[PDB]
Amino acid sequence: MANTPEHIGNDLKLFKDSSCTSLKPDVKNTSAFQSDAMKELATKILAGHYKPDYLYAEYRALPSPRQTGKNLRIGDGFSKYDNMTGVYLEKGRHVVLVGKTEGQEISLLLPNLMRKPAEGVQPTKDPNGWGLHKKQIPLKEGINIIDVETPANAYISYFTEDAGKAPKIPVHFVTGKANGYFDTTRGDTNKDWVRLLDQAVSPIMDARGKYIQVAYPVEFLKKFTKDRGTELINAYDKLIGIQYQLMGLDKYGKIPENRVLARVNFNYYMFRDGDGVAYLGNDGTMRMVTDPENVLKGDACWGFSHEVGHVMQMRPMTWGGMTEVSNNIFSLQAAAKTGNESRLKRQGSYDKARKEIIEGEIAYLQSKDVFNKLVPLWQLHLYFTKNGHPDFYPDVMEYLRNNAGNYGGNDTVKYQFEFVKACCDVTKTDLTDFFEKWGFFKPGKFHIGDYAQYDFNVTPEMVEETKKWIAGKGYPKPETDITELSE
Ligand SMILES: [Cl-]
Ligand SMILES: [Zn+2]
Repeated sequence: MANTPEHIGNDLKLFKDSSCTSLKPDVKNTSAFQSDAMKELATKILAGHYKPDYLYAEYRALPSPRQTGKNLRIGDGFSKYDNMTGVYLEKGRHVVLVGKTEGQEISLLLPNLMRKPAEGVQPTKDPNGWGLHKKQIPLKEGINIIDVETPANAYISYFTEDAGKAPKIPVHFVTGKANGYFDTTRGDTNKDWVRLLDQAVSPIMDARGKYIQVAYPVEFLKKFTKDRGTELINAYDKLIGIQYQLMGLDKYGKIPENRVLARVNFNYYMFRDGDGVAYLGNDGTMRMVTDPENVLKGDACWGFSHEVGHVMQMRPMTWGGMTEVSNNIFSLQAAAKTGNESRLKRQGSYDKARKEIIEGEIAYLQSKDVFNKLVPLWQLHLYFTKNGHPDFYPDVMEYLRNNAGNYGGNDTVKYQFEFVKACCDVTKTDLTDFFEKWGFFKPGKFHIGDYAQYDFNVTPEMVEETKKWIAGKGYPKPETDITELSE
């Protein structure tokens, strides 16, 4: 009764369709079955209480994270594990039945979320590194025999260009175990959450909200979240939603379908890579990020907002020198929306930046402090928020999505002037003086040290053409000196 493609293939003929969730009406017993896997399934069905949940599901294609990023001019650090199954695969040989693919590329992901450094290895210096290791198995239409060496939650990788059009692909983990998952968009409640954790067969529970996906250990979810899984997911959704709102993605119907992943790791306190945000699986860190109130406080809120803001910061607001500047517009907004302190206020940044840049008569580009560069960007928001344009950044980011050019490396300085034009046009305000005082219009050749090093050439013509363009609009000047705004 071995689970060979020939034994399994013969058995497939006994079920009503390729889902194998029901038997042909003349199949009364299991005497004709050739495979252990399909016989065991048919025995469940014949006994009248088969639960296909999770084990069998149909998977919808998502836009690739890189397409999503390109469309919005932002990063592609969205979840590769978005199509969670709620299926856990024990060590052994598994049978996975895939429906019609129409040649679509589709694979199975088995990440090692519980990977730890070897005994006596310093976690930060792990020779295996800090990345999320996984087995990736290409799937074909039909019978897939998959050898699992270490037990794993399963995730489907199914991404295309034109996701609304691609087929739904059925996948049946015949030999799997239903770990389940928590999904607030499905209507799951705290009752569901407690039951999920109590009956979990994996050390990892998968959960998602509107925008967040989390992959955290059951032990920490029970210890700290306990009861409040809905609140936890809502809190991460609030943090991400704050960025989408500031981006104007809600206003203009452009919230991406892709989730952002926050995961456990066993190497380091907190970091972000291409897979998303990672948090150390110890009591200290897990208390901060698996408790729904703690995740919205101070350092936890800032750290998450700061990192996600690297995915969400758009290229036209993130020219050279701006990598650690434009993402913190999100951090400041998230602090304002969660009742936390202003870090610009706490650092005395308005004063530090006015002294460094305005009094120092340097170019904005030459500023040596990423909080000082953040100051005018935040003053604009605080000003326009009070003076009749509450959708300031939402409209500016939409305008730049639609109108900004396409620049890389040393050419990215052109975005500085495009950003200035966008702010004027959106608000119908002549902001020449504000930007002049903050040194946006200083000509020269500037060498700027970000992660990359930039050589910007701001010519007198570039400055004059921007100023001419603004003057030509005939907008009113603000009544007050916006550079004087402080908290
Ligand atoms: Cl920071
Ligand atoms: Zn950063």
